[PDB]
Amino acid sequence: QQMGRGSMSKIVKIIGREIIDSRGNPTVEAEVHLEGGFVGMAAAPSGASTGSREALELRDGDKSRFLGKGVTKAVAAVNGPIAQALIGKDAKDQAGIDKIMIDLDGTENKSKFGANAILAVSLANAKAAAAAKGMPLYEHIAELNGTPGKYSMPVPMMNIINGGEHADNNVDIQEFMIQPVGAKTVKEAIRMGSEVFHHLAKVLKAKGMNTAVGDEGGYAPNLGSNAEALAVIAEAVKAAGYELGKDITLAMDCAASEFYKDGKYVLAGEGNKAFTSEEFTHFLEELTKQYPIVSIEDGLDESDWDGFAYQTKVLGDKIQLVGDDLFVTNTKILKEGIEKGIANSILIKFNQIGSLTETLAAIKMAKDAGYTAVISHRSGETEDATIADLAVGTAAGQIKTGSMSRSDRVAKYNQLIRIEEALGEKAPYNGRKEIKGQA
Amino acid sequence: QQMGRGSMSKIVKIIGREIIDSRGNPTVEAEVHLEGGFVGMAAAPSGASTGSREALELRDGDKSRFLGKGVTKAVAAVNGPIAQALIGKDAKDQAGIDKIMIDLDGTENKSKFGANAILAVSLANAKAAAAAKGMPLYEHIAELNGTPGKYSMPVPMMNIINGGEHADNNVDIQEFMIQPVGAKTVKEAIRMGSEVFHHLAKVLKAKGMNTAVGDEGGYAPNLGSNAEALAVIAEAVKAAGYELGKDITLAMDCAASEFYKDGKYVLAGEGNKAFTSEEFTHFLEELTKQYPIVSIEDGLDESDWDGFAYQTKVLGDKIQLVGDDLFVTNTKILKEGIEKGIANSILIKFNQIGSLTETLAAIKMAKDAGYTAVISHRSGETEDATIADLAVGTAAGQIKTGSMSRSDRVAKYNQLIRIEEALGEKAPYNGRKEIKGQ
Ligand SMILES: O=C(O)[C@@H](CO)OP(=O)(O)O
Ligand SMILES: O=C(O)[C@@H](CO)OP(=O)(O)O
Ligand SMILES: [Mg+2]
Ligand SMILES: [Mg+2]
Ligand SMILES: [Mg+2]
Ligand SMILES: [Mg+2]
Repeated sequence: QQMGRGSMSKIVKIIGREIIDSRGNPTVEAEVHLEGGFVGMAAAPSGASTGSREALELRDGDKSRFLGKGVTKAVAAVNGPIAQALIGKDAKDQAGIDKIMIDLDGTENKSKFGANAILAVSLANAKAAAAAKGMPLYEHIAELNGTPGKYSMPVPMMNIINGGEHADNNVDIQEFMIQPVGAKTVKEAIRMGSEVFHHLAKVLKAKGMNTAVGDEGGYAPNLGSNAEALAVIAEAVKAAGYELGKDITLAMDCAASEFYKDGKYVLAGEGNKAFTSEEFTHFLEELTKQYPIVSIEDGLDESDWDGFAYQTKVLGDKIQLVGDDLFVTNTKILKEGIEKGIANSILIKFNQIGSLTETLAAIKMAKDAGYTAVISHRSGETEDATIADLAVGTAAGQIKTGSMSRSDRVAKYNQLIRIEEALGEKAPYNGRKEIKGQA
Repeated sequence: QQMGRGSMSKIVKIIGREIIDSRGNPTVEAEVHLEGGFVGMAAAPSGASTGSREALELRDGDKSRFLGKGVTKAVAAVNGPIAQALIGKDAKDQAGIDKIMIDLDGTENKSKFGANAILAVSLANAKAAAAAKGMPLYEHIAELNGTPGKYSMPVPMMNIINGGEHADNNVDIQEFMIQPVGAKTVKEAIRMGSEVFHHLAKVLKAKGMNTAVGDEGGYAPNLGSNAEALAVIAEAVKAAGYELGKDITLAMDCAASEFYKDGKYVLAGEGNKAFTSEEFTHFLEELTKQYPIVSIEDGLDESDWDGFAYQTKVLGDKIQLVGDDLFVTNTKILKEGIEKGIANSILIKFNQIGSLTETLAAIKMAKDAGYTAVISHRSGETEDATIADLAVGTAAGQIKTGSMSRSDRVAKYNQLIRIEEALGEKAPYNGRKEIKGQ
């Protein structure tokens, strides 16, 4: 008899604008407004170590604004042709929204509007539609995902020593992470992570090492070797009163595409020590015997599918092996990997692909093949906490969102604390059992 | 005939929780829920270089959690006594809401509930009320401030080299800042700050210096003296195509309390070189003749009222002199300062005093005396961007909210972008003329 405003879910206005990311570079934000008054807003993150097969981040290249990194062309796409094509379409039909954008762009890699344009609208639409449906974003995402009412709290992997392209130090390995597997709630995980991070500062200070931070909030000391990162972490974990293995495990992201040069893996920080893919796999293996490293991401170059097959055959039964730049959140590429016995896990970045629909497709493909899905930030973030809702609503099981410093990382942890407080035992924290090779 | 939902602004629920700040330490967030379905939420920031007369940041001291930095006691005050005293009160009456809190706590420095509890609720209530009134927080703030419809976009001072308690380096001066006074909009100011900030990384990398960042998102290199920070900034400004003076001016915050020891100022990064008040003031003057430094905060110790009287007599006609730990956003203390010819500017930190009402009273007191008010962050921040709306709604004219890196800082710039986009020329960007002495 009366039609509620929630039913009035057609898009009436889309506003694109240029905001600033956690490195000080421009990025795209969009707002999507519905007839019933609902609004969602979101922003595109931005990577530094970008895989060569990522959907295109469109920047302006005008050296007179922001050293060429303006995003006015992307924002113009949001405000002009994207908006014109979505006005009057039902925001609750996520897959329908995304399809109109992807089709209008018409390109493989989203190079006409930019993946930055399309993603911001895609995520803002989802938020809008959640609110039109009368629910929080994680609940709407589980509905979009085909898994209604099913949630979990992700096991975070927390990058507390930063290197490679994220920092100005002599460390080649991009990320050294802790995982609070012994925690019973993500709130407890967050606190354990904070404690270890603070004890790590004390460890580093006593050795005369720098405690300023890199792009993801972890320390960026100069170390005598990439392995030494592991020793200092171990030290800190023990100083915080925790058992390495039992309470806390380790993970790494090598981002090895960043140090592959003329067909070899070259550790610049270790006097340009060069390795073939087999030898580099053996280097990684020796680390996994000395420390409880249970996950390794991008252990080899994006293009070295032979090397990945090998690595997966030698390490994959025991260790989670995460493809990041290997897969670029891309069903086309993940499928071929799954067929070739390559990796057993994927890092999910909605901006590697450019829409929430395509991102949920990549999570489905991984889950169906027994691969784990790790929901990830980019090194260039904003105060946006969307990935926390994505992790819970897809019950992905794991999240990669930074050190326990910088609100560009800590805003996602706080969103996790909020979600867990509303859901309680409806969103279990499953611990080490979420990680490939431990269940 | 029909009463709208916006009229149902009575408080129905208040929720407190422990969340995490930009250094990884706990802080208090509160949500305030109104009958008509309106919700506000906010969090308390937290300083590292905290004034000895700041209202109390209540922490737990339970060494088994967060190294003793838990805020469970504060959160309990929000969830029990505070909530129970405000449920049923009209959120639109900010002054009454803050009164009930202040009075129930009943101590001078909010040491029963903590200023962290009271502030979180205070701000969350304002958010709720704005929503109930159908308006952005900056517009509700202007009505609460007794200055309806009157706005400006603040001129930011951007701390791009970090020292003292904000960074693990050999720099004594806590902050070295740029201000993009030549900009016509706060959006252009933010662009100019980004550009200079990125040219600064290049200048420091050319010199072999570290480009990791301190707590406020500025670089934290080791330097050969404190004044070297100004030289590298000036290099950066020129490399960015800008003119120091005309486009960009400089500002400092010495946080000199942090290097005051047995009655002298001691520059530990320059071989423990000791200064009396007078000779530290002369050190500062010398920097003001070499570089276009137009504002200096906390040039002396919070307790050295005699020295500030001097510094103001000597430097105050031509430079802005901002009291921070000197005044602790506290009208009782600013009043005595204004009476004794001390400083000509105040740094406004809502958590130094613990309520939005007392913060607006400090802003009023300053403007009535012709002092400027600089709206400030703390070094421990959250994604909260309230200080952007506070700066605009009180047309304070200046803001101190970080380097152009770390979302704990950039969230405030983004919110200033959004505000200016909505207000256009109803919030002018007044540039250089906002600064005391210009
Ligand atoms: O390589 C990565 O996994 C990410 C996230 O840490 O960094 P970037 O956004 O720089 O690709
Ligand atoms: O001293 C200051 O002005 C502030 C803001 O930079 O730092 P803290 O919050 O550590 O007091
Ligand atoms: Mg990368
Ligand atoms: Mg990688
Ligand atoms: Mg201070
Ligand atoms: Mg100070």
